[PDB]
Amino acid sequence: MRFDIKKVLELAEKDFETAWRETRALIKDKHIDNKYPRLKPVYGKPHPVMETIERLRQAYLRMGFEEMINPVIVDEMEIYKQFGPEAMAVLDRCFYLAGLPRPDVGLGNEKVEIIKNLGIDIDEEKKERLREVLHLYKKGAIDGDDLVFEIAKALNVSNEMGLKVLETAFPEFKDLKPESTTLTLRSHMTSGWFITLSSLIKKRKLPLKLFSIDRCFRREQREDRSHLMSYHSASCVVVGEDVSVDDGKVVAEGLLAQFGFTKFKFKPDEKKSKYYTPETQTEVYAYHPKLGEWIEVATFGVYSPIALAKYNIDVPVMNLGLGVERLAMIIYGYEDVRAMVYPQFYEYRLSDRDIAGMIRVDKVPILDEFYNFANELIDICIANKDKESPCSVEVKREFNFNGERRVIKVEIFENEPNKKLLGPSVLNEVYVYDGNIYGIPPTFEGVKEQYIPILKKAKEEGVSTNIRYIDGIIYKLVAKIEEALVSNVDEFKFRVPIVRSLSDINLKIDELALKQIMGENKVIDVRGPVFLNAKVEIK
Amino acid sequence: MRFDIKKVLELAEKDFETAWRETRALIKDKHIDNKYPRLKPVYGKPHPVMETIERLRQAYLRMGFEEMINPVIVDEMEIYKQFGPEAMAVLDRCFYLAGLPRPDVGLGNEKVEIIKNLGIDIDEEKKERLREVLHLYKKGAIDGDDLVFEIAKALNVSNEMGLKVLETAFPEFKDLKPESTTLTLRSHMTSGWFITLSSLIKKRKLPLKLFSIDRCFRREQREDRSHLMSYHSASCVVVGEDVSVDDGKVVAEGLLAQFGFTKFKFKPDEKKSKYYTPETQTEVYAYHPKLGEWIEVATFGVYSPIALAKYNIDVPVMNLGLGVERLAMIIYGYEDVRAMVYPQFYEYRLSDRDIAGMIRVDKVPILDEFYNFANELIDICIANKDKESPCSVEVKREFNFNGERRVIKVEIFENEPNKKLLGPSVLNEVYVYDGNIYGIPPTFEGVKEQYIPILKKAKEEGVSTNIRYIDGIIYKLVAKIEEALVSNVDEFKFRVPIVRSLSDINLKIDELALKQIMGENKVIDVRGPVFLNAKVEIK
Amino acid sequence: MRFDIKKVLELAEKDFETAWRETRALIKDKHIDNKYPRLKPVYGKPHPVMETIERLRQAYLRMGFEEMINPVIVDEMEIYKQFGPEAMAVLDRCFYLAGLPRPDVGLGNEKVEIIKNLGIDIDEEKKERLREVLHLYKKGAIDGDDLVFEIAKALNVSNEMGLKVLETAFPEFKDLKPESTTLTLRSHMTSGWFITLSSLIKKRKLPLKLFSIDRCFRREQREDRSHLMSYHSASCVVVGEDVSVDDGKVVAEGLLAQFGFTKFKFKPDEKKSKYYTPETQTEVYAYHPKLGEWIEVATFGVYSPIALAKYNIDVPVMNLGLGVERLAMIIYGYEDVRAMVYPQFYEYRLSDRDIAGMIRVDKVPILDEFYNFANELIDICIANKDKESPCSVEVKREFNFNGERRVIKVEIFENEPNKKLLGPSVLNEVYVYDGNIYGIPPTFEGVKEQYIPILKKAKEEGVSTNIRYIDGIIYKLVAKIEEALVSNVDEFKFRVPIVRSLSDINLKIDELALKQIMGENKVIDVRGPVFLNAKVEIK
Ligand SMILES: Nc1ncnc2c1ncn2[C@@H]1O[C@H](COP(=O)(O)OP(=O)(O)OP(=O)(O)O)[C@@H](O)[C@H]1O
Ligand SMILES: Nc1ncnc2c1ncn2[C@@H]1O[C@H](COP(=O)(O)OP(=O)(O)OP(=O)(O)O)[C@@H](O)[C@H]1O
Ligand SMILES: Nc1ncnc2c1ncn2[C@@H]1O[C@H](COP(=O)(O)OP(=O)(O)OP(=O)(O)O)[C@@H](O)[C@H]1O
Repeated sequence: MRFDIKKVLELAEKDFETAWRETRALIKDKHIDNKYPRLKPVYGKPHPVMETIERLRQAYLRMGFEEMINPVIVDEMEIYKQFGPEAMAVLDRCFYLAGLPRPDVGLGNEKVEIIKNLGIDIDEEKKERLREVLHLYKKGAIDGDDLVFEIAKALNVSNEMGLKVLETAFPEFKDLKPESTTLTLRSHMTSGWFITLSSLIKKRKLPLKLFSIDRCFRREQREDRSHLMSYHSASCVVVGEDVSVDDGKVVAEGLLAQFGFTKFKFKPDEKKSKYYTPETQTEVYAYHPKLGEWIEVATFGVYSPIALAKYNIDVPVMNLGLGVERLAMIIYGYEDVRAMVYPQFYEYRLSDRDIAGMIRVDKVPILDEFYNFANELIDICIANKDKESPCSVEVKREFNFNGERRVIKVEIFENEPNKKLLGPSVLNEVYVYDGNIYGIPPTFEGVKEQYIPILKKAKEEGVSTNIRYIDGIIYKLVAKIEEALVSNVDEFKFRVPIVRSLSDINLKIDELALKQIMGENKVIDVRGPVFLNAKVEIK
Repeated sequence: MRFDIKKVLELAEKDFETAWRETRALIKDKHIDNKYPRLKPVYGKPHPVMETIERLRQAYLRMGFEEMINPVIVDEMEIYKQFGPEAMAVLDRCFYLAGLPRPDVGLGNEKVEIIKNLGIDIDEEKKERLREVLHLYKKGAIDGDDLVFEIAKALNVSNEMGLKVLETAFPEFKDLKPESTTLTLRSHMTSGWFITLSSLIKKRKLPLKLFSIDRCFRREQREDRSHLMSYHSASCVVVGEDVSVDDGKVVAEGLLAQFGFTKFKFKPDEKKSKYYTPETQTEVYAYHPKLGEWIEVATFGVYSPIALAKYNIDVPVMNLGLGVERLAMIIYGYEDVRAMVYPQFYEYRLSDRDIAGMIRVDKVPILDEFYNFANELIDICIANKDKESPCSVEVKREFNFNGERRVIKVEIFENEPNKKLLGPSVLNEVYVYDGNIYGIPPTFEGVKEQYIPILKKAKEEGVSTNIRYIDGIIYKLVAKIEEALVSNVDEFKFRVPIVRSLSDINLKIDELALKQIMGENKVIDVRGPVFLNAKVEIK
Repeated sequence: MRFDIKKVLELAEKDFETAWRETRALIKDKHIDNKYPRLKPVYGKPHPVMETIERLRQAYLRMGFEEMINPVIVDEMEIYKQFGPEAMAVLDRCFYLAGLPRPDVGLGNEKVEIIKNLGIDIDEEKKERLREVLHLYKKGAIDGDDLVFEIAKALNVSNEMGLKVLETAFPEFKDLKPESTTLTLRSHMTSGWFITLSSLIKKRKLPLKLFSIDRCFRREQREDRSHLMSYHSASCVVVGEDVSVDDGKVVAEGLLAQFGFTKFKFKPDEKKSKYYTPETQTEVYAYHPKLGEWIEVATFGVYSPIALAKYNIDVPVMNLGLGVERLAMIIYGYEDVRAMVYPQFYEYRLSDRDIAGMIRVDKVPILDEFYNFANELIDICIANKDKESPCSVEVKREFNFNGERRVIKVEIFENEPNKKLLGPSVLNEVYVYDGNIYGIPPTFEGVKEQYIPILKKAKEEGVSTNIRYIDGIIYKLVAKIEEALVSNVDEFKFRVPIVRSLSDINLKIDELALKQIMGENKVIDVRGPVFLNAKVEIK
């Protein structure tokens, strides 16, 4: 359990130094299962696009901007107001919203028969209750969520039978086709900004500095290295009598400065979109190092007095919109938005450490007694690994299991002469380097010489499992002692000659790590002569 | 400018205390324009829904959850996979995505004539360049953004003439009607979670704890006190062999605990939506104090082995989705999501302080010389406000304007006997309380007695402008001296008898504050006898 | 073992509804150990003072202020520079810094003797090596950290014996007494601001807005509800040719506004500390609702031209310092800073939920087989609890343990007439309410009527363990079957007459929760007649 405070204090007062040294034994090492690097840290991991969104919220807030949420869904005529006649072309880029009608369907008599053939007992009453539920669904008074519930309730059947009725008796529901409206999703924040400002200016003291960082949707040819069907705009508007394009320049500098950028460039936007005053629509470029090229991070301009007029705004307004995903690409060094935004549809490679922590000890003794017995036994072997043969090393110990004592005589030996007790590889340690697994000896005596610079490099740069051959071997041995005791076996022999695989030293690897090791076509080279012979007797 | 370090140090070393007291004069008070409360703080203001989103990101991250972004747009068949046959009803709630076709239109000859009648010179070459631009637009190779540019480029005309051509020659663009697809917007995070997990499970080590806080869209009957067409889901999934509904209970407790909630309640969801294992769909309620009632903050459950199977997932998965806007309503005490999310479409009331800072001094002298002259003059009047009449107070001072000196004799007097120099109201101070503006005297001597408890309360609880009648009056007087000097006027009289309005003491109020003061039907009661007579001579 | 995707898809495709209902069995319930509320959420918990510090950094950053770190340690003469002669009094509140000298000690034969008697073999060489280590320590070239190491290294002894030599041969090290210096810890940020500003003004463009939120130290008579020896100042300075107190007023308003405060008060500071221009030192008050009284959150003023002059600053400077702990007290509703700041030295009460999650099931079967057997058995009893006596319920089941079959006949009975199989309390459920534990029946027939409103209240407001008597009872029974099999026992009887304690239904409570249950003088009332007789035979 825990340790004796009194005994520790007394031992320490007799002689502090001995006590400090000796008292280390009161601190147990962890179960082999849970030693580093098999012990992994757990922490929450943010998404780059969303951390960039928060950092942008704060870059705007720290410039005095007031945070807003604008309408997402806007009528097409809003886009005609802002873009003018150009909207008959620009509206190609916007998603229209469409939706299913309600079905007008009735009950009886063929349907009544279907429902009866389902095993349902229907009154006239039940038939009317359901006739009403269907009416209400036609008239829009019941949600789709709720229709299985209401049917079930109507006929007094199970929920699932409600669904059964729905799909069996009324399959014409499947013939509903979505019909489009005049409503669209905003393709940039502006489509909302006008609506928000039109209502807001008259109520507020100018100048206004507003911002919103929120989703926008474009209907594009395809998705790109730098384009998605849905993106995030880090948009703002500055409203005031004296506003000009320079305000956009200053907002772009202030946003980018806070992210570390010292160099960006402005460049006229050939499009000259009509919601912007002529010759004010400006592109902002920042440098993407991994791509080598300059990338468009933002766009700004001053709204056209014509659009502003159509929204009852009589004062100039500067707009700036920065694409969150672009900035994020630069920040985190991604070269493909699709792979940055949705990394789940791509691959998750395991590092040397990841793999080193997926290498586990197979059989280990379950009982504390024998686990410690194992550790001690390991240290014993490591102490006599060089005994000159013929050798033997006995360990007799008594274990008490309630009433009965059993005495375990584990003996590990070497009959044949001119040998040593254990062999050149018993202390080999399993490393992982560059996707490879190597069981490496502490010194390269007798190692083939092409191999040595590789193993030296893995031993230097790679990640260790901190498991030696001897460790897994002995845990296997003592686990076999436990196994023996519950199996009514009094004697057995156990031997590890030349080690050829992970299995041979009682280790295994998580299948996910194997799949990669193979897939990347790398090696698991665990090998060595480890001639360990043991006999155990259980009296 | 700035002050003399040497002179200050010397004055201080002669006698520290006198020096510390006297040296206060080296610190100028601010221009009356910029004194508190006319001086307002400026800081960025977060939006409650977005601060709640960040706090939720961190509540999830602090539980070890991994942040994700899921597809927003999903095919309808995804919903059939998750919801089963019920999707023929549930899909009513989802928005379908629709979009405009490209137009197939050609050039010539009537269009060629329109273009010519526009003032454009068209070659055969220009005609072919544009015929190609229109082809490419048909074939989807030119964006809507870019079409005015390309037309303009084709015909070598101005940008705007490009647009002119577009809308005049090809108005059939306006006849494009949006045609619907099979693509929908997700109505809750699950519709994305399945897609994400289906691809992600095989690549990753279980258990997984994922989360995303992102927009969802529902097609509802109407928007409510608690329902919007677009909302934010604070969703998560826990994936593992041993996952059960209890995981949802623990996620809901852990999310709500971090926000301060000590009391929430669970309740079965009658819907029993089919993407959830039977009898696991659970509602989470938390208490909204301003509304008095319990409100639904979240929903969770365990996905159905049938849906999981249709996505190649063979291990149970718990889903929880919390509505950000609901939680926000509880947190910030709003009772109407529409008013919380989009407060720009509602009203912005001005506090007592807001109004007190929108009360400005009208005329003030522009020249430093005369501004200080004014301040001194004010203090002079405040010193002789009780001189027994007949009174007079002269102030002769010489001002130098490059070459020429002028000597200003400002005299403020009181001819008639049994009076005092100034009158009972000269030190009245303008306060704002409960939407009202009151000019209040320092003591209630002679004040009508119904009024006294009101004015006492305004003076106690209200916000002061820190402007007294005498202040605005004298700034007006000296401003008139300046005015005089540039107007070639050597003499004038200036008098303030009984004060009746803000104007009478040289103040005015920002129109936005007036509009409210009137709208709320409150008063501006600035009144008092302040009999100040002055003559000024400029020699 | 996960579930069969193919079998599921096929079952679902035969009949979706049956399959949806039936596949619930593929979602295994959690081990009783890990069911809610024993399953707790785990998340990181911020400290109120530090969370307030961060929110304050952001309130300052959002006003355009530039964040700084100022010297913490400052010479006393700095304080004389700022405070003038008043510093001969003010310096009482400041901590002086002191430190102990290096010892001058030599070796020589009396010590050499001690070291030998310690068991250490000392050469002349070792003696000289250690003589140098002691020299270098006198001359300041060895850190205290490092001295035990160096000593050991010198004598070629263990680390611990290096320490032994140190404490045994040179115990005069203990006679070192701390000598004070002229260095002090800052008692407010100002003591650093001057230093910082003195260096910074010449290098920068005015106006400057700086802020720092960092520790300050005071020597107070004692610590208060509102005073600690060390506190955090959220300080700032505004530097510019035109600053006055009004800048302090807007900074205080802007700081407090962002925290939700609409209400604060200014009040002259009687002290008129000499580092502030006369009559500018201002106190800021905010309302602490729980304390009922107004509390001092901040102080501001304009530095004295004398102090600024002694630092070569020729331009006015407004300083404001808000005490973080005060603001935190208001925000989180603490009434005692010492208890808010250092809550570990105070008490941690367990909520009802906390205690309900510390009630554990004692004995539960280890083998999956018998665990499920147990659940099945529970449901069987719950199904036959009302069988009229004489009753019996047999459950014969055969279990396979590698080679051998064993057949377990569990028989649950009631021989005596006029009774039922189980008894009125068998389905009682354990609740926690207001610090009490109650085992409560689903219905109140036969309950003494004094008790009923209490138990009704606990059942409504309290927190359930979601464990019924029958649950723990049967888990105990089957656990005993397991014990039997391992113990070579083929028959036993098992009976639960009247329930009197938690132990009687195989439950126990965590020691920490009991300590409180007792300390707070509350009850653990679980009792009921639950007459369950069972016989078990193992063939
Ligand atoms: N599909 C998209 N994905 C991500 N970000 C986008 C997308 N479309 C536009 N943006 C962002 O919005 C801003 C304005 O878009 P704009 O159309 O002006 O330039 P573009 O990159 O040529 O886009 P398009 O392909 O629509 O012409 C850009 O700075 C970019 O940051
Ligand atoms: N229109 C909406 N606006 C805001 N939040 C919503 C909206 N619809 C659903 N939510 C959130 O998603 C969760 C699940 O919605 P669910 O449909 O299960 O319940 P509901 O409130 O009855 O919605 P509905 O009206 O669609 O039936 C709720 O906790 C709520 O937080
Ligand atoms: N010991 C302290 N603990 C916590 N905060 C303090 C302490 N001393 C001062 N503060 C903070 O610093 C500001 C200035 O302190 P000041 O000494 O002017 O007032 P005070 O509360 O009377 O302090 P004291 O009584 O220690 O002189 C206060 O607003 C308070 O917020």
